[PDB]
Amino acid sequence: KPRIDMHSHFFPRISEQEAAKFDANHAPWLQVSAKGDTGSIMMGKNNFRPVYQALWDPAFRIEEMDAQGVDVQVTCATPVMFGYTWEANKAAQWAERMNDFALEFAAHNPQRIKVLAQVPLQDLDLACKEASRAVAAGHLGIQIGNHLGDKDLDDATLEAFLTHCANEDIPILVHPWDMMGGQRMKKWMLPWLVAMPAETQLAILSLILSGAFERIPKSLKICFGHGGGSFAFLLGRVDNAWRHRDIVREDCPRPPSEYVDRFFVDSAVFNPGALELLVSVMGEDRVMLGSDYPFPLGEQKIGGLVLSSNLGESAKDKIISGNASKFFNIN
Amino acid sequence: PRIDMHSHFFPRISEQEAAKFDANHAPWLQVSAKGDTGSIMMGKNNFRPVYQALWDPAFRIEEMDAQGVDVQVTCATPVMFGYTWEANKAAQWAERMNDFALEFAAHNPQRIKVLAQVPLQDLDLACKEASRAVAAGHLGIQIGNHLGDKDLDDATLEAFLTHCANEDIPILVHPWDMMGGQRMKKWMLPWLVAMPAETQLAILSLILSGAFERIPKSLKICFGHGGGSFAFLLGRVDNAWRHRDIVREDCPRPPSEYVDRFFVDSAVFNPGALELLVSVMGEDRVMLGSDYPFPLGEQKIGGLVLSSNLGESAKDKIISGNASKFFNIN
Ligand SMILES: [Mg+2]
Ligand SMILES: [Zn+2]
Ligand SMILES: [Zn+2]
Repeated sequence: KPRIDMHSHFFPRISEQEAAKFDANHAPWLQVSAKGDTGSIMMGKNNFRPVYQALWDPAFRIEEMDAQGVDVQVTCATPVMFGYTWEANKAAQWAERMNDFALEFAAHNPQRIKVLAQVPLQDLDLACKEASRAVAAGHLGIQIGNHLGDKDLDDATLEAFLTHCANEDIPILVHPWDMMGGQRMKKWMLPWLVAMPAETQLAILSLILSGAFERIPKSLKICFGHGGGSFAFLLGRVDNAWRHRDIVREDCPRPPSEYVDRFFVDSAVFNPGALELLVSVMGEDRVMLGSDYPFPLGEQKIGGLVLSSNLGESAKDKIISGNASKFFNIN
Repeated sequence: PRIDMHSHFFPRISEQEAAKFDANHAPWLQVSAKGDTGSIMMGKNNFRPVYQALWDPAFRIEEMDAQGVDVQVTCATPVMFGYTWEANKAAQWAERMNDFALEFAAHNPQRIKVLAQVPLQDLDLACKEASRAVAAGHLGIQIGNHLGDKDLDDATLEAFLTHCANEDIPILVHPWDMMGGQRMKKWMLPWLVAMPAETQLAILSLILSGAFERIPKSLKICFGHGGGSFAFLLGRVDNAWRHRDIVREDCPRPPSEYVDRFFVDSAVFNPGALELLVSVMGEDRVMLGSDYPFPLGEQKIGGLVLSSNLGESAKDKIISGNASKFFNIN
């Protein structure tokens, strides 16, 4: 009965010089302060994001896990590490390096720290090879971004990657990233508050409405980050549109709500009513506790929203433990 | 009583009538030899397959009688906005459309109420048309949060909302659909994803910019389709405000405290969604709207609210009471 957090991130000890070998403007690296408790993710000479010790230091992290009552945490790259816009070979070299960094991090305590891998998703052949390599080496699955520029999950290359993972029993977590919106959505974290949930909804609907679930093997274990975005709340609208418009129906033979048995979401939705609605839509077997640890807005009491919800005790148990045990094959 | 405050009409134009505005930018109705179908036209190409309830108020009252709908507030189909055109030519278009709206309502003004469109690309002309249309019988204004290509949040929009608040002019907001850029090409994805996100963005932009601090409390503003995803995603917005400096810069209160400054319609297509919407907004701030007579408008008007587990007073407020106060309907 381990308490499992399946949505969290790490960042490796990459120096500026190391990152420069790949891309001096675009490869992220880690700057750590003198006292060593805080740092920043850097991109070239630019500060990308201020971070703290739990992000890079697994010993420090275990202490916080202890204080949170988290037994096992599944962790994966900070999305800035993805490098989906890079030349494909360079991106594959980068992924292998990051994925090796991830295993080194988990090596501190592999019973309590699990890792998922990144892949050079812009090149289907290399992405499949890295997925298989990383898993064989000890990763429990892969984390990918939810789109590749104007390519959403219905794109043939992304469907093909998902099918490879299905065929090799490799679980996937889909994380929103590279948020839509252009220029008008800059201030007050609007990309995070508006664009991110729409990104995740768009990913899920792209799979459903394109008929991708009719082609991708049922074996696929796939989870959408941050509660599935706005998906669960806007599902009624989707069903209504499918019922009454032929162009919504053309590639999708069953009502869209029926395909919730083909994917999972994490529980990171911040509000009790929102979580209750999410569970009623997805089912108790399909929502996994995930916190977004250690980022500033990743719920400071891990599992606290779930435990303080109205959900049944067995639902709470599945969400906190059972579902992720099965999803990631954590014994 | 039963008031449906979200519905659309289209006037009976002609090609030549609209052609003197624009040949391939100005919309018009084409009803062929078999006058029970019709379609909205732009140039000579079909913009949208249309129904005989969109034009023809006699046809509307019968359908309104067939559903338990006593009073319906109706307004421009988004196609007729004309925000892309020259500000003076769009001002002339708005008037004709707003006149068409009144002659539509004139069929039974006690049962058909209308809201007006404005040349929002020009602040002065929009404020002037809002006042003119309201004095002529319109009960308020429907705006899009766009200019057929707009940067979303500006002093322009705020200034227009202030003019309307001061003159007791209620506002209904319809969202832009272009957030997805070159994505969302299929399966009505802009309607299913970009639009609810846009509505959320419109609301949050007012909140996070400190608009509701400068806008008189007298403003009656309503957002379409439940406020999009706003109510569901508010928990994350509150959490972000609570823990991040930049989110608090121009907004002194938690964003969820500003729910009493706007209304939403009830068009969320799902029991659980409605229950959450009413929990967030309050029973006084949700109004029944159907999006009639569009194919994606709700089937049994009021059905979702009428079959809910909400209280009797709450149900009465949503179906009739709130709209009566918002629009000043007897
Ligand atoms: Mg494409
Ligand atoms: Zn995350
Ligand atoms: Zn509408």
